[PDB]
Amino acid sequence: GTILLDLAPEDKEYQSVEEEMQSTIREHRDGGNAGGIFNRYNVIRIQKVVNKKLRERFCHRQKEVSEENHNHHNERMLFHGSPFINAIIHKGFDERHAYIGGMFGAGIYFAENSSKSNQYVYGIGGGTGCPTHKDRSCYICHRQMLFCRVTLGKSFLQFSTMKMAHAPPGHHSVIGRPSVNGLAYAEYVIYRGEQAYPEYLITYQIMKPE
Ligand SMILES: Cc1ccc2n1CC(c1ccc(C(C)(C)O)cc1)=NC2=O
Ligand SMILES: [Zn+2]
Repeated sequence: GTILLDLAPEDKEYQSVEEEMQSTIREHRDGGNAGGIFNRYNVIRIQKVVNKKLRERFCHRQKEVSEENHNHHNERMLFHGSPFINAIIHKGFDERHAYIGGMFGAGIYFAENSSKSNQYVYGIGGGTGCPTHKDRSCYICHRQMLFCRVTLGKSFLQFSTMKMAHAPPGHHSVIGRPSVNGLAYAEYVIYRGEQAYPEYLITYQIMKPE
C-alpha cells in the first residue's frame, strides 16, 4: 500500500515544499473564521507519499490528457486540505467523494494558496475546528494538508459560480480565476480522482501572530 518517506529539514526538497506553503499564505475575506488567524506556519514534518498503484493510475491519465491536449498535460503543484486526508493518502483522490457544494459543482478542489486549503482541513468552512478543543484557530493541535501534483490539461476559465457534475466538454478541469468583484484567490477543480496525486503530506501548526 502507501508508504510515507520522511524528508529531512536540511534537504532541498523539504525546503522547497515549506517555502511554497509559507509564501502563499494570504489574508482571507472571512476574518479568519474558517482557518484561524495567522501569518506563518510551524512545520512539524514533510513526508513523501509512495504508492505504486496510485502513481500508475495518475501517470496513465496524465499521458491520456497530454495526448488530448497538444502534448501539454499542464500539471500544477497545488494544495488540498480535507478532514479525510488519511483516506486520500491510502486510497488516492476520488471524485466519488467530491465537494458537492463547491462553486463549480461536484469536483475535487485545490488551491495555489496554502492558507485557502487550511480553511478546509477541519471541514467545509473549517467545520467545528480541531477535534480536541473545537477551535478553528487552534494553535496547539497538529494539522495536516497535502501538496499535490494535479493534471489540469485544457482548463475552462470562470470568474463566478458555474455548477457542474463533470468537466466541460472538450476540457479536463475548471479554474476559478480571481477578479475585482469575484474570487480573491484561485481555485482549481478536477472531476476525476486520477487527475491528482497526493505527493507530499505536511504536518503543521498555524502560529499565533505577535
Ligand atoms: C474550494 C476549495 C479550495 C481549496 C480547497 N477547497 C475545498 C476543499 C474541500 C476538501 C474536502 C471536502 C469534503 C467534501 C468535506 O471532503 C470539501 C472541500 N479543499 C481544499 O483544499
Ligand atoms: Zn486543538
